[PDB]
Amino acid sequence: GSSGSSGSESLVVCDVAEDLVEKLRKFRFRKETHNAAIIMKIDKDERLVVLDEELEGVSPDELKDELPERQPRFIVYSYKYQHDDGRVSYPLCFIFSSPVGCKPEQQMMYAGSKNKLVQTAELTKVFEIRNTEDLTEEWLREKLGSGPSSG
Repeated sequence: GSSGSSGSESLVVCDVAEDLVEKLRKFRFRKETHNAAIIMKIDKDERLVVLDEELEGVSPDELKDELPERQPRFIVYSYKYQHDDGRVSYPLCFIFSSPVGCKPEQQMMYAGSKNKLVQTAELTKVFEIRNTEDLTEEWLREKLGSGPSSG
């Protein structure tokens, strides 16, 4: 199909609900050992990012399952990067689950809104997947291994 779409110049940003933020804050300063996953979504009337659900001791391969494969959703997972020496830390990263089968009118909302989130949860690593399926164990260590670069 040879279509030359132009598109509209307008972004839809929102704020993070205190009810959710609180959770994000703890995530980083979590006193647990197992893994975790915090999902977030935006409403049409609430026009504010609220807590969707909280997962515990989950995996990067099973988490994607609890995520939509048609619409973009927010999910904050914390992988476990073990170090040969013996020490192991859980680096908090933001996985922007955006299914290719999603519409642009929505991508703009979650897109502009996402950024803000990365600031609320104080996340340094931010990865995005074109399909919830991609979100897997291997793919996980992949992002932590080779992330963004400056130049």
